[PDB]
Amino acid sequence: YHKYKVWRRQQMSFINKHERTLAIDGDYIYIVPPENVKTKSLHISQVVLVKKSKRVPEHFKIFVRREGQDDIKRYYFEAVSGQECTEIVTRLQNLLSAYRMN
Amino acid sequence: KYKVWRRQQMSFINKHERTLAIDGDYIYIVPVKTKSLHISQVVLVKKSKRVPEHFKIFVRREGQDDIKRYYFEAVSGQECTEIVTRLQNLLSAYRMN
Repeated sequence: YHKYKVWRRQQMSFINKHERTLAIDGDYIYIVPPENVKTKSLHISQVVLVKKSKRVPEHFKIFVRREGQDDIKRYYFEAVSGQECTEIVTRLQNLLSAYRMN
Repeated sequence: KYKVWRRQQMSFINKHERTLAIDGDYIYIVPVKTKSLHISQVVLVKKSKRVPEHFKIFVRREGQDDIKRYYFEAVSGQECTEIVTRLQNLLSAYRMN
């Protein structure tokens, strides 16, 4: 009559949202947590893609290459609002167009 | 300066304690509410090749319903093997005897 002690294993998956500030300074983009992770300082030359989500108006992503790095870092964000999303993506798309013209 | 939220997908395994008991052709998994299986409902029971304490049991309620997949962790690789063996023996005697 041995009953065995066992654990059922259940995959959980969820999406955490961590507050940042995103600042655009000329061709630099600074992605800054308030006060533990480090601030990210990107140059427009590093951005390979920047896109407002088609499903969720408030979502956008910025993909980034760096010089000694194999992979693309893929940074997904949610803006405070659909309108702030479109502003941030447009401003970055225009900086990237301008930079790439050269 | 815009206020934005970095979205980060996080994934992990939640482990829920149960007891597993076998009585004749029935399997009881209890901590939720008690779950009872007949051996005819079991499609497959397999020990992990990577993690010796892990096993899984696949189940079909009725007829040709979609298979449901349950994953479990035992106290030890020995006890995982013992559970897997006992349930395989039962399923085999059911299919053949």
